[PDB]
Amino acid sequence: KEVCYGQLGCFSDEKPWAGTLQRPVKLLPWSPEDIDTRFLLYTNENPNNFQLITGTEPDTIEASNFQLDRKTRFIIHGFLDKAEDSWPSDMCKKMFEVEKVNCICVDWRHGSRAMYTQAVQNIRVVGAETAFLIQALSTQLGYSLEDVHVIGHSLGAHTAAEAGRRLGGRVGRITGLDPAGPCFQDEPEEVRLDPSDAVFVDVIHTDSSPIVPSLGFGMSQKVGHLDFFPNGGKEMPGCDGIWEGIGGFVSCNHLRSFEYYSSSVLNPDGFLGYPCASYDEFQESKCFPCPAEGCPKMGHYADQFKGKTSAVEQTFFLNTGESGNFTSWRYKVSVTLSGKEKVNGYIRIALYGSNENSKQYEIFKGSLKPDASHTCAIDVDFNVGKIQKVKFLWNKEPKLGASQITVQSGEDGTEYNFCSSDTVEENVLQSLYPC
Ligand SMILES: *[C@@H]1O[C@H](CO)[C@@H](O[C@@H]2O[C@H](CO)[C@@H](O[C@H]3O[C@H](CO[C@H]4O[C@H](CO)[C@@H](O)[C@H](O)[C@@H]4O)[C@@H](O)[C@H](O[C@H]4O[C@H](CO)[C@@H](O)[C@H](O)[C@@H]4O)[C@@H]3O)[C@H](O)[C@H]2NC(C)=O)[C@H](O)[C@H]1NC(C)=O
Ligand SMILES: [Ca+2]
Ligand SMILES: [Cl-]
Ligand SMILES: [Cl-]
Repeated sequence: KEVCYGQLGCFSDEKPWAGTLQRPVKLLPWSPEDIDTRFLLYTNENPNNFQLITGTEPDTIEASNFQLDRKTRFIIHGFLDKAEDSWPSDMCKKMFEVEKVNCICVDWRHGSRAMYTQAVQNIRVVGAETAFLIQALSTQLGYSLEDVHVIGHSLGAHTAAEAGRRLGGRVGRITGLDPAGPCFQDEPEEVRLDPSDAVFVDVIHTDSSPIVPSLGFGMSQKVGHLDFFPNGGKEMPGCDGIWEGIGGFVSCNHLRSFEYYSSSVLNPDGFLGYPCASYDEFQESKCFPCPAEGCPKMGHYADQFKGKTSAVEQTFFLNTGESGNFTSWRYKVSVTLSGKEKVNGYIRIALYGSNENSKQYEIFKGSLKPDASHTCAIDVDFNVGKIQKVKFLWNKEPKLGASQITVQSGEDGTEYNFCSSDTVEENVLQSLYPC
């Protein structure tokens, strides 16, 4: 069984679209008119109020603020969402602050206000709608598919993917933001996002779990050239009995994926990803510092990563801030102690730079013997720059200090050594100096 929608072609319920374990019931997408896909174009010149453009009548494009000499990024929302006065339109607005771009929001809110397994079908029609438009740009205006960027969140990512497939993966870039897990994880490449969908496919995983048991809406499966798992991928900082998942698609963790990206538009290197097999390995500092070439910048500037498409499923782990701009930079801090007696307290250290200076961070807790070296990695929320000096602090009667403190910048690998012969009483900020 199949349905056809004029120029958008035919859609069948044959495997793997339906009638499979993950998609038991044989559904077919709604009509284009019932899904009501709308392309809302934002521009530097019209950042707040969209212009409505269609591929059916590409005189609408000419009339609009679309520019050929400019890059073009699509933003596709997911299940039970919209674009108007929401995060897609808010995201465009960020982009105008750093670049010149045709921002196109794909709004299919009516087709996304459906039972979920219906939305998973409707996306196909939305995906066609998009490609039909993307092809019109090439056909009517000679616009290159390399300049097209498609950013999709959740179902939006597989919608993105669908359009990418429809165009034989010629579209310049797809960015999948916590791509929807239910009805995609472990399924064939035809129906989900995968590296073949665009020249460059980069994915931010934030609410990831396997299908059994389900503990999130994201894919744990790696589906890009680059796959980022900030904070482990399962639970983001800031976010027995009957288990209710009746609103998972609006989980804080799940929505955090577009929050990071939006932030990365304005804070380019606030989210550096480190090459790593597991989050544990990263937590334990095996994936530090950045490779010589450099780290990929997770988010809007991922396209600058040297060798971004040399391999598929290149895993990256990083840590982010818990709130606000969400930015974070990684540091490995080594401190070796001095004193004349072993005290039972704990160590704090501060970073002092050219830009500003950090708060105090805990480094060790328990037995504090002299000569003892203690290493710890820390998450600083801002780029301190060149570390001019450091400060050591301890608290529980006698004197204690730090003789050497080593700080290694995750980003550029740079290693800073600091020294002092002093030892201090509890709570006194001893300051070390370059050596
Ligand atoms: C997005 O994310 C973050 C928002 O949460 C931003 O990170 C913040 O950056 C600032 C520096 O730009 C950090 O530093 C400020 O605070 C430190 C230390 O504060 C500590 O001691 C205080 C005791 O009074 C307490 O109030 C604090 O809780 C904490 O324990 C201060 O030393 C600085 O203020 C003073 O010092 C410098 C001199 O170097 C002067 O410039 C100031 O005028 C002032 O005299 C800093 O203002 C801040 O801590 C940090 N926030 C967190 C939670 O980490 C981030 O910058 C932001 N934006 C961007 C662009 O990324
Ligand atoms: Ca695909
Ligand atoms: Cl406007
Ligand atoms: Cl609203």
